[PDB]
Amino acid sequence: MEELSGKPLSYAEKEKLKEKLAFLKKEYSRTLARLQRAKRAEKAKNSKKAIEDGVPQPEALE
Amino acid sequence: MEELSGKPLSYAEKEKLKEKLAFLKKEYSRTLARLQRAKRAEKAKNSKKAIEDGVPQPEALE
Repeated sequence: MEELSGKPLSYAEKEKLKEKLAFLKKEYSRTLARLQRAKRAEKAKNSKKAIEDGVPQPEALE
Repeated sequence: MEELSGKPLSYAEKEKLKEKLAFLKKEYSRTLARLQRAKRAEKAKNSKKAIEDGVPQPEALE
């Protein structure tokens, strides 16, 4: 994948390019949407709970 | 490509997401730009030509 400024893009190069633009576009809209619903709303920010769970030894270097 | 609801994205999930948005964004601008300069201008489509450039045999081996 070398950025070569010269020869025109071929048919197949245009195909992979237009589906590139549409792929990154459709995912951008969806994944940015959910990113905003996470960070802006803060509905499930993980408030300071009772840390007493089934927590094991993180490493235990003797 | 999974879809986990309830709790939001983690710190590292937000990191990979924001760099995702910025990655696809910067490339989109650049690669769409050159796509337009190719197709709209038509400065070089490689016009109608003779096959005499040392054309390879399609299946003339047998």
